[PDB]
Amino acid sequence: EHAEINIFSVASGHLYERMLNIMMASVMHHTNHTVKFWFIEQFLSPSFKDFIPHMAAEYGFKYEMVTYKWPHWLRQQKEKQREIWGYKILFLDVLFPLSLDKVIFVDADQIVRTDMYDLVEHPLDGAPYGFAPMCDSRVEMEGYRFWKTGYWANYLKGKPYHISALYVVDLQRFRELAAGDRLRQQYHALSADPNSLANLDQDLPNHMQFTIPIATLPQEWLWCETWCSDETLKDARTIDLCNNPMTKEPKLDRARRQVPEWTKYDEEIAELARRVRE
Ligand SMILES: O=c1ccn([C@@H]2O[C@H](COP(=O)(O)OP(=O)(O)O[C@H]3O[C@H](CO)[C@@H](O)[C@H](O)[C@H]3F)[C@@H](O)[C@H]2O)c(=O)[nH]1
Ligand SMILES: *[C@@H]1O[C@H](CO)[C@@H](O)[C@H](O)[C@H]1NC(C)=O
Ligand SMILES: [Ca+2]
Repeated sequence: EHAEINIFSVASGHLYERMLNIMMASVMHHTNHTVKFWFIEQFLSPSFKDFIPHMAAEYGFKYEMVTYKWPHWLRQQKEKQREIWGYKILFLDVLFPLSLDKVIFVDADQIVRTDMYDLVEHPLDGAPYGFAPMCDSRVEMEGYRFWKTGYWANYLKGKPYHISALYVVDLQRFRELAAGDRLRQQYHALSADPNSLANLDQDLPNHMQFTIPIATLPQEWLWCETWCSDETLKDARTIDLCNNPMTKEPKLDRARRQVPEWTKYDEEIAELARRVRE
């Protein structure tokens, strides 16, 4: 038909591609529903693209590569990080076929511990997309919660500041509302100021949430140690390995320390790689 769960992600770098395979394995280990992964093709390495049919056949999922060219009229991003962020949030209406009703962005560095079909079924109450809020539970990190003071605290008027690591998009609704055209136009005007949209993929939906509604997802949908308490980890449906501005601990060290099953997925994918080589 089109798959019960449709997930898209973006990865640039061998480290993020290594975590992307782990994310996919974690999704498949926690669901019996049909899954299809969608990749932002141009950022991937030839090795990753060659290995994906092996992952698909081992884990039992479908996949599709999407190559969408940045429109010439639309203000470009010279920083590759920001261009990749642009691909997460600016083209939700054109990356996928009109037959696809819903897609979920899951970060390449995520670890899933839930049946992702529960996010497909989560009620959005008319919102074109749903994001989890940033945690307030780790009190020692309050000084780094930039959204709780200054510009964002005044702008939000008590509304949540949502993390862009995970989000469900009701593509039927998002198209119904022309949210794509509206997000591109707002981004084009806002980005004329190079100081605006510092966290492009995160700031844009948070900025537009008064006119393009966000269904604030349950806090358990996204857990990051930087913002979220140790006590809420047991409830976490998905983990994001977000940067800790206080410790600056490396990415792989965060993965191994925080997530016990991380090495299990990593070793399982490396075992599959050696099996394919024979
Ligand atoms: O595929 C990739 C991704 C990153 N990097 C680079 O890794 C660095 C760290 O960024 P990363 O995306 O991992 O941060 P993270 O804290 O998970 O992001 C959150 O915050 C981000 C917004 O600030 C949000 O997009 C994200 O979902 C949140 F988890 C940074 O220099 C990126 O350019 C890369 O080389 N390749
Ligand atoms: C898939 O179905 C089997 C049926 O025996 C069940 O035991 C298993 O726990 C299910 N897995 C998931 C992730 O739902
Ligand atoms: Ca991340």
